[PDB]
Amino acid sequence: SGFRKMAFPSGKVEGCMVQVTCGTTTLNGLWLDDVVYCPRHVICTSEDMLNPNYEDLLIRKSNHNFLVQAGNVQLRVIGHSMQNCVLKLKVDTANPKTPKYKFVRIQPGQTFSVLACYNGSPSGVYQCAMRPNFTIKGSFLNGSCGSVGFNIDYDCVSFCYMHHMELPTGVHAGTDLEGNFYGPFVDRQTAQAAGTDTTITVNVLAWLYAAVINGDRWFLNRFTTTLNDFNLVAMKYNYEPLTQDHVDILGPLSAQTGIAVLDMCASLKELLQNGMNGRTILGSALLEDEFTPFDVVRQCSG
Amino acid sequence: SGFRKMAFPSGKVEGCMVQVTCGTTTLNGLWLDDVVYCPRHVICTSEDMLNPNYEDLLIRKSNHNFLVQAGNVQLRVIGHSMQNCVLKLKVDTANPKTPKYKFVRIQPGQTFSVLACYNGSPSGVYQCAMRPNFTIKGSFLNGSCGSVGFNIDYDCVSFCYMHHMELPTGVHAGTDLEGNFYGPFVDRQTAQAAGTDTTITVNVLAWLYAAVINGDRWFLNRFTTTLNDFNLVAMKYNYEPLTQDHVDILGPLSAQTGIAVLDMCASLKELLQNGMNGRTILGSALLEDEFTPFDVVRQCSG
Ligand SMILES: CNC(=O)[C@H]1C[C@H](n2c(-c3cncc4ccccc34)nc3cccc(C(=O)N[C@@H](C)c4ccc5ccccc5c4)c32)C1
Ligand SMILES: CNC(=O)[C@H]1C[C@H](n2c(-c3cncc4ccccc34)nc3cccc(C(=O)N[C@@H](C)c4ccc5ccccc5c4)c32)C1
Repeated sequence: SGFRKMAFPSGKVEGCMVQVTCGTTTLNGLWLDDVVYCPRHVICTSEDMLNPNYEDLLIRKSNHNFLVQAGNVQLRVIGHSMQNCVLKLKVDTANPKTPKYKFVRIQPGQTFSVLACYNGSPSGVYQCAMRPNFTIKGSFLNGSCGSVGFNIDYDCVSFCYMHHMELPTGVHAGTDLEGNFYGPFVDRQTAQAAGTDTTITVNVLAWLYAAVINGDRWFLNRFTTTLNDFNLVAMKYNYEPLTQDHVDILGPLSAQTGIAVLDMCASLKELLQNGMNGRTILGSALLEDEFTPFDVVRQCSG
Repeated sequence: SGFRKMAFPSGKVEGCMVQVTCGTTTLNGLWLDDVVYCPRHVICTSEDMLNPNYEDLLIRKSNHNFLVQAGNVQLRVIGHSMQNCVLKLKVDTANPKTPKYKFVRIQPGQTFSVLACYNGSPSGVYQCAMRPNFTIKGSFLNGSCGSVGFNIDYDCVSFCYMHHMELPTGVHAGTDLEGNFYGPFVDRQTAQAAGTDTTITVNVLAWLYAAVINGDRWFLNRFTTTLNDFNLVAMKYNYEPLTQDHVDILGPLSAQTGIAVLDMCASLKELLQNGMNGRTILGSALLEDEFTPFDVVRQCSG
């Protein structure tokens, strides 16, 4: 029993992290086969970021302008290209530790593990969620650019995030592994800011199911709500609308606990309208929204 | 910026996890050099656990009674011995992925990363703390016995915990890697239970320093307290006594933020006496006590 913020084992990703140096700036890169992936703003000076034309800036660079270091051995760059906002450095050596992997662009509300890295060396691992406003509330300092987020399914590492920048509110913005930013953010020094955020409703419900699985029932009630009447309350408390697909996704958890999905919704409605009254759920005094239904199944069932 | 429950990268430990099978029971083992470490109750039937004499039970076993499987390859047991409550199976092959490692017995209040494992395959990683009552609030299901806890310093893996059992309250008890249980617990089916627990005061203070480092100051005040007057309040709220050594340990964090340790104590005193009044600290509505001063330095400074 028990319930924790569980990250995936990071070993398969640790063997892929390298250090990329262009000029006076150094960040992290992802080494898969004979290609190293890193944010394209590694080629930019501080003055370049005011209004960068990356096509113009990259054509002035050559292969020897990039130093790739994997642990102790230096990797030679034999080719470079630009795909959206990620730079791809072809190297003469294929990574022998390359795992089975995919590149996946995730939806808001989905979770992933983050391997925080500095100078190509892994520093720590933690679980994150893609917020509805397409930021992540990570833990990143200077030099963490190029750290990646990922999920693991059986044997395959699904990379879904690469860290690019920190917004003024202290939250973080990045791209998928093919260089497309999540949200409206761009790799340029401008006045962009994180938009208003909402609570991931389907995740709160899954986490309430996790509490029931672990033997906590104090928040349940005898009531049921309609999907429409629940979403009227969700809108009032800045919660994401609950769809029929979300209800269908919560099916297995509802079947294991014997609590209908719309019954759990009436419980969440009561929790939003009255608060938690000094009690806690799974050790938290707040409704937690960074566990997907799949996260709960993975941990409460192994 | 940001602050998360950060576990250590688990790659060095993943390469050491194996599966140990004795009879009809299977659990996890730790493979370092030519020795596999696992809980000694792997040799026990359910009826053996009522009043086991492990010396008597192990002398009836032979090397071929143990099946050790590292991924796909089966490892041959060439010797077995018992050290306190851990069984040591000598194998004919030394683990090529053996990292630099120590065995360390930690103090209550210290934190470590847990690599939850099932059938020798890593399932997830999360951060834990040794509670003052010598239990851990982990996330473990059936088959997780043999999973280990660890810290990493530079290149060395300091193993400090091996999972043995789950107590009736759903918390977990285990040993160091030399077989000595934390707390008064024993590997026998008896009516043992977790004792009353307390809050790790020095950790709450470090976590308040982390909040200041990340730009939050709403809980600070102009007041100071004496160490004796603070401990009078700590005792009232089931907090661990704060020692001069704890004050000295919080030195670097106090120097970086410019907030004296006893000044932070007056802030914590006010927080305990009035609550948090609907506000949050680092995204939590409760005072968090599973970050050591070293944990905060590691994450807020990289
Ligand atoms: C809005 N700025 C940004 O978030 C900048 C500062 C960021 N940084 C980080 C970094 C990553 N997580 C969190 C951070 C917190 C504090 C300081 C730095 C970081 N680790 C880095 C490693 C190497 C270089 C940079 C850097 O500074 N690069 C320069 C060329 C730069 C300048 C302005 C930029 C504006 C927008 C996007 C990218 C921009 C990029 C790095 C990119
Ligand atoms: C108080 N019981 C226990 O916590 C028992 C049940 C535990 N278990 C776990 C396990 C580990 N985390 C959490 C669990 C939650 C639910 C069920 C099992 C676990 N994964 C296991 C993998 C293999 C075997 C066992 C097991 O069941 N072994 C048998 C011989 C046993 C029986 C009674 C015991 C009493 C005390 C100590 C050890 C005892 C051990 C395993 C050891």
